[PDB]
Order: sequence, then structure tokens, then C-alpha cells
Amino acid sequence: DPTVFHKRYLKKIRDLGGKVSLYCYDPTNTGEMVAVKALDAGPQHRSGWKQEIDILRTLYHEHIIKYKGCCEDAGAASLQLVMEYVPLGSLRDYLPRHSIGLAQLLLFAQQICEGMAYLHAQHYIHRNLAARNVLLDNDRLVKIGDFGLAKAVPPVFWYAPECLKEYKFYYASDVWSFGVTLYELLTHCDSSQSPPTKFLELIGLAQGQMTVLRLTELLERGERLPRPDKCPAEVYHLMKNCWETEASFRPTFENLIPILKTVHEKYQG
Ligand SMILES: NC(=O)c1cnc2[nH]ccc2c1N[C@@H]1[C@@H]2C[C@@H]3C[C@H]1C[C@@](O)(C3)C2
Repeated sequence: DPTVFHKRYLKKIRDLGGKVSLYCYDPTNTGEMVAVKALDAGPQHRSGWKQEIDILRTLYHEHIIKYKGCCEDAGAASLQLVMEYVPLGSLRDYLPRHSIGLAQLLLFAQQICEGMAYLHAQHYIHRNLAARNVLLDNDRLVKIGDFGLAKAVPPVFWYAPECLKEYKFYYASDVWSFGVTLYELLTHCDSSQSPPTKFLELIGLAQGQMTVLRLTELLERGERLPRPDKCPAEVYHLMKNCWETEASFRPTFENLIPILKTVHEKYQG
């Protein structure tokens, strides 16, 4: 996509959270809200940035945030990435404020799997799958964002043992993160139940440089996040399956889609 946004029609509304900001884009001096990501940076962060832009340019799917174009970023001697803006924001902000039923959360889970299967079918890994990077376009439509860490296959509290211990990252490693993301959904991203809160409670906060190693030891011993309240046993077993220590015993996102379809159906009625 070679779409170019002219800086002259861009007015900043707010920062969204690399840095992503919300702009109005209005050439008739009433128009479209857009999210714009901008790259301070130096040590080949620039090449990673070119990677992100090129990855997003090629991805087109209902459950992946839509690429809209680029604009000259004279101030960082780069491009800025222009994306669709989603007003409800990320599930991290939305879920604490609302009380979503199980069937709806399962639908979100299914849609995340669809976007991720698509991504994997493109030979890309995401490496940052967490509730905070899942955006809610409408009450029944989820989109995966934040491709900042995404890579062509040649967040430590969301990472599988092979990532933490060996610095490897498989398709199966994104499936582990999906498991943790699904746990977030079922706890409505309550901070007191969050993966950092729960794992720091076991590890403690006085382990010098060894936090990650301690986390790894607990995972390899088979320690896992608890069953959220009113998560069905079968959904908890699905999560535990996304968390197999051995990467090859995890389901793929392709495996997960028909299962999640079926369970959503069951809880919907
Ligand atoms: N298209 C977008 O990026 C985007 C689109 N609509 C949005 N509405 C509110 C935030 C937001 C977006 N924000 C980003 C998203 C969520 C949060 C903050 C931004 C960086 C983050 O990593 C973490 C991914």
C-alpha cells in the first residue's frame, strides 16, 4: 500500500501509548480519526521499524488492525505508520470497566485465534500477544495490534519457557501467550489477578537479576496461573494445553479455531 497522508491535514488529539498517537485527519478544514505510530532511536531500531511497517503493509484480515498508509516523518528522518483508530481501545482498558459474559469473552478468544492463525500462515511471529494489544472495534469485533516485535520466522510474564531460557521463539510460543491472554480475558484484566502480580507473589521482588530464571524454574516445575472464577473446566484445560512446557504438545492456532467456535456456541445458546 503506497497511501500517503499529508502532514498538513493532521491534528493531534492525544497520545495512545515507539509512540502511538490519535490524530484527526481532515482535508476539508470533518474527517477520519487515525492512529499514527512514530519511531530518539538509533541502534538499528530503524531496521526493526522498517520491518514493522513492511509487515503491517502486507497483513490484511478482519482481526488484525488495518494499515491505512504512511507519512513523511521529517523529525525522525523516517516514516510514520498510519493505522485505523479503534475508539473502545484495548481489552486491558475496556474489561475492568465493563462486565462481559463468558460467551462474549470466548468469541474474543476465537477471533484472536483467527487473526493469529492468519499471521502464522504468513510465516510471521507476533511475540507480544497480551490483552493490552487486543483492540475492541465493536462489542463483537476484536483486532490484534502492536506489531512492534513481529518478525518473519527466518512481555516476560506472557512468555513460554523456551523464550525465557533459550531466547528461542516458535509459532507455539505465541500460542503460550494466547493462553495467558485468555487468562487475562477471564479475569477481566484485574491487576490483582494479573500474570505479573501472581508470578511476583511466588518469586518475590528481591531476586537481583534472577527474576526471569526464577520464573523459568517455576514454569518448568509445572506451576501455572490459577483457574479464574467461572472459567469452565474445559476452558481451563484448554489454557493448560496452551501452556504445555514442551512447545510441540501445544495446539496450533489452526487447531484452536474450531474448538473455540464450538465452545463459544455452547455458552451462547
Ligand atoms: N492502532 C493502534 O495502535 C490503536 C488504535 N486504536 C486505539 N485506541 C486506543 C488505543 C489504540 C491504539 N493504540 C495502541 C494499542 C493499544 C495500546 C496503546 C497503543 C500501543 C499498544 O501497544 C498498546 C497497541
